[PDB]
Amino acid sequence: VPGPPTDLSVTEATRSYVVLSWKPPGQRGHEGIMYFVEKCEAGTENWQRVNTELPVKSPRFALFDLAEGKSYCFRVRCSNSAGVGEPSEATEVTV
Amino acid sequence: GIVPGPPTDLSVTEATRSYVVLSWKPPGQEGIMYFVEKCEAGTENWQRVNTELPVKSPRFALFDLAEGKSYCFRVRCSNSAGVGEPSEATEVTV
Repeated sequence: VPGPPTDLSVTEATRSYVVLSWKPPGQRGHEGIMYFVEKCEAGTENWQRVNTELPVKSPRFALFDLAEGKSYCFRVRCSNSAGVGEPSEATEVTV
Repeated sequence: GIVPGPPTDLSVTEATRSYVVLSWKPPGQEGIMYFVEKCEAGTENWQRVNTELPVKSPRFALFDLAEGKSYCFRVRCSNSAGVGEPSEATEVTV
């Protein structure tokens, strides 16, 4: 049996969690689908992709510790081997 | 090939709350995993913090602890042999 852990420390911080969710399209393409999430600040008009470690294979996504007091818009597009499709309608959230 | 259509019905929910981060040092003791235990500041009712994945690293975090409540935490190490004795507890107020 192992020994006990030591120097256990617990700290507390206020953070933000944003959860996105959507339905897949009716026109799914010739094969399986993959999702790419894009982000844009309320001020700018600059849509930037949220790059990921893993392919977003489920129609849901989450973001941790977005800047507090800032407002964002999000939109999702689908990707095949054929190409990247047109974006969804955007939805706004304030952190 | 045929490019897919656009997703629909995008919806977003957001929560700002207190985020609790734990960290500890491994004991002087093959593959090991950790079991986290929780109890309110009245340190009587120790409950195991169940996880979706085994805790293989000396760190853990929780994002939805009850605000305004005080908790105590303690960690145990686990081998293929068994589960060892717990660490000293540490308190946090969220």
